[PDB]
Amino acid sequence: SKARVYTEVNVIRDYWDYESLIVQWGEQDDYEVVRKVGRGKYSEVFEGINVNSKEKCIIKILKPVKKKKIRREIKILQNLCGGPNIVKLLDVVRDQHSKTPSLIFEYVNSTDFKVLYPTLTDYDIRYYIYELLKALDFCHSQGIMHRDVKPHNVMIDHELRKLRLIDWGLAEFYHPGKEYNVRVASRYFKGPELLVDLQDYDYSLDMWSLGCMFAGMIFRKEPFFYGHDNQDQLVKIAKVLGTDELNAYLNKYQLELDPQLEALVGRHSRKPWSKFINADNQHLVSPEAIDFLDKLLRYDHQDRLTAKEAMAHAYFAQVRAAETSRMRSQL
Ligand SMILES: Cc1ccc(-c2csc3ncnc(SCCC(=O)O)c23)cc1
Ligand SMILES: [Cl-]
Repeated sequence: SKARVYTEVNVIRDYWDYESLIVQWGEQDDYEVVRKVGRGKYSEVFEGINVNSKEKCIIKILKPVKKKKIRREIKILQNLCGGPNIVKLLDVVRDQHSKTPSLIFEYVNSTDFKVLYPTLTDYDIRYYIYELLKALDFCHSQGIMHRDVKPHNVMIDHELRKLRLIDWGLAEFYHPGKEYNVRVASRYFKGPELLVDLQDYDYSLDMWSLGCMFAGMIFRKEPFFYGHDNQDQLVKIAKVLGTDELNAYLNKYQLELDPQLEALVGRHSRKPWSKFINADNQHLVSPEAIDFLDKLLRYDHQDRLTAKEAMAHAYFAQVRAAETSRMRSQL
């Protein structure tokens, strides 16, 4: 198993050697903590202030534990800095005596997806998914897998029509043929590759997670695939994509389910995507939307659209045409 795109990025390049990175710490006294805004598995997140500049920022304090993960996240953020719709890392700092490091980010005045997504229109979804594809195409082109794509990690300032892809703490450089930990991403957004222990996965894992978000958006069904645990997650996928396509995916990739998991999966016909249409989401669903979704949510990661191919899909024609018209008028 090898990717259809970008296999040669970390093989024709200190670029991906994050373990040997030496961090250029800034002055911790430059940023002050004002309010806790959330928690992560290894971190706490605060709103802060740049005392010199007086501008708002986000302060992520990472438990001094897990130093190689800290440097992986810093390395990846620095390599992506300036890329389209990637959260900006402003600084890296730490106490001096306590050692504990803090990642300083731009502040996005976001609306939490749980309240925002039910208010999204057809146009909004095409717009914001296109903005997110810009970030994934970019990071994939730099040879980086995000591996935690989900609405929680997509900050949308809806008033500014502004989107940022955040939390690169699980991101990793792609090396063709390398085997990767399959304990990444969040349950509802895990791709089949992870749920059946296919370890030589690639950027297309992010495109499965995107397809999960997109299906949740257009069908107003979050999460779309609602497993009660990691085994039930594959069951819930199988109840949609069908077991025929699964057992052919498994066949193609030399994989065999734990007899106990195989039993849980059972046998299921592929359901048509039209089954998820109802009166309350019909305005978000079009033939193009369904076709795009169908091209993302496929067992075979090799058969999914790449981020670049996705941006070329008909569903985004009006978004591309709007950018083209604006650029023409502004010139
Ligand atoms: C658990 C949590 C809490 C707060 C926020 C957040 C709200 S607005 C906002 N604007 C920019 N960044 C963040 S998080 C720092 C970036 C990262 O972890 O990659 C946030 C994001 C996640
Ligand atoms: Cl602090």
